[PDB]
Amino acid sequence: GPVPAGAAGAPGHEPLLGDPFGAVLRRCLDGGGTRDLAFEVVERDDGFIIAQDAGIYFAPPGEWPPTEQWAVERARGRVLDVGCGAGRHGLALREAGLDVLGVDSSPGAAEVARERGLDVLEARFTELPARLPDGAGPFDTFLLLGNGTGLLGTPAQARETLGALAEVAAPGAVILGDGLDVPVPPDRAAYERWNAERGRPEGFVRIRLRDRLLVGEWFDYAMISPDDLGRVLAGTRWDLASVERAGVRYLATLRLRD
Amino acid sequence: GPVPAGAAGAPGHEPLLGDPFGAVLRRCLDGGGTRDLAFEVVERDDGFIIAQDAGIYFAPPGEWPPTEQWAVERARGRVLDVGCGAGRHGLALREAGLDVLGVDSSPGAAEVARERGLDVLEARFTELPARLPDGAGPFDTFLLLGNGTGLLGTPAQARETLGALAEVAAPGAVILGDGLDVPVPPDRAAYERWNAERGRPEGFVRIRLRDRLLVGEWFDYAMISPDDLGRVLAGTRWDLASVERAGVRYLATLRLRD
Ligand SMILES: Nc1ncnc2c1ncn2[C@@H]1O[C@H](CSCC[C@H](N)C(=O)O)[C@@H](O)[C@H]1O
Ligand SMILES: Nc1ncnc2c1ncn2[C@@H]1O[C@H](CSCC[C@H](N)C(=O)O)[C@@H](O)[C@H]1O
Repeated sequence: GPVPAGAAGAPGHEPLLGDPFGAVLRRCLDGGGTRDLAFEVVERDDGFIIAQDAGIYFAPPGEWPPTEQWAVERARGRVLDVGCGAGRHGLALREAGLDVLGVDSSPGAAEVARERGLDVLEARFTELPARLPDGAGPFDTFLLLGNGTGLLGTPAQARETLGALAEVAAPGAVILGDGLDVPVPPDRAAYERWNAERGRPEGFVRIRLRDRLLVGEWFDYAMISPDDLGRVLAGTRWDLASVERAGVRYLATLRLRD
Repeated sequence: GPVPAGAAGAPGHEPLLGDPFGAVLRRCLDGGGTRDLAFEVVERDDGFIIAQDAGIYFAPPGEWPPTEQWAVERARGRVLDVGCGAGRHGLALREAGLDVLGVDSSPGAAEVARERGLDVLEARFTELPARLPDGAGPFDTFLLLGNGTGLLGTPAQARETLGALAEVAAPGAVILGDGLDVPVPPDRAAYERWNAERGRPEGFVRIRLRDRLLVGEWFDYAMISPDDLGRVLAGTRWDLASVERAGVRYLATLRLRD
């Protein structure tokens, strides 16, 4: 049989909860915001490890997938960049002269985006109505980009997030949310059996970031199909208005119900 | 106070001991052996996480630090590439027409180097005398490159490794071993206190690789100064013949004693 590895860490010498994504983005920006400077490390709750280059968070508009390019060029009115990261999307809108605000729960991400020139509210999405300063919003356009629909989480979390966005939305507001329409890879079969034992929806993973001795919170993450997204929206304040594909990716337009 | 994060994994859904480095190198080679394809993730025994791009293991000679370039161009006779990885150094020697053998304990690394065209013995360094096939060696030149001296480990491990290399060495053989002469960064103070409590030498870390659900063995790793290396060699079959610096890096030439 296969031998489990056993965890790192001991009392006084172990990873601590904090803001590893902010640290990665800060290191990336400090080197010029290009590739081969800093790396995001994601750990799943079974310990599955995968990394990627953090330069993606600083990529200019011409390098974005078409679904993100479409969303940014259509943005109008008061824009909220939901989960802005290093601000690549909202920064493009600010350069174009629009009224843009980012929101992100990572203090370090917020600091990086602000340094690049984007106003950022530090808040969890579900804290938006409580944290939004008077005079900001209501918003005409919400950006949920960078597999943004995957950040919606489980149906319960998605409904609370969408409810929070509607609370700060202007009449007729839209969410421009992109996603991936891909089947679950076959090697995920064992992880999916674990999901079923725990009552968790098919296709979700529970993941966290790690960097140096810092660890982020567990959060739920998925690739949500356009049909899955339609089901999530039933009963919410939001109508699925259209779905636009670019190969594997899609851009969904959600409209606020009157 | 700061809150410890708590480990990932549960019975039946947790990381397993295996060959994560081989998996990373295989993914890198399968994409063309360039950057932005696959990433090495290193975890220290306190849980400290750092990643880097695995493309470095496929870099051509013109991209190597000068200390590695010097070593490879001086290699003569029967060469052993000690800890060959994806084989970048031995491959250059094989292309130049030399008799070269790699040795690596990662089966996947060995497979990658072999596919690129380098003969590789799968063995731990300390297993070289037992595993070396008759007719291979004795070796005139040993390459210990890519902060190779850092792989020597603690003094006890270093002495056993050097003893194993001498066992398969030709008369007058040399080890060409590179290293880093840098002070310990100040943020390592807490980790160094942990070393002292455990009787472990100043400047060492205990680290392992992680990739997907695989975890490598714990191994000891250090940046060994030229003076540290001289102390390690006292009593061994090896004399420190010369030290050549290129900025922060050095190339040490060790000569087999008669
Ligand atoms: N529940 C939540 N509330 C607020 N921010 C969140 C969040 N979940 C994730 N985030 C933030 O959303 C970002 C996701 S990374 C994507 C960033 C950006 N949309 C881009 O495409 O470049 C991270 O910066 C993370 O801190
Ligand atoms: N004790 C040991 N015995 C055999 N191989 C070892 C070893 N410790 C580390 N290695 C191998 O040595 C390699 C270190 S990475 C460096 C590879 C190569 N020298 C280069 O510079 O590109 C890894 O492939 C690892 O599997």
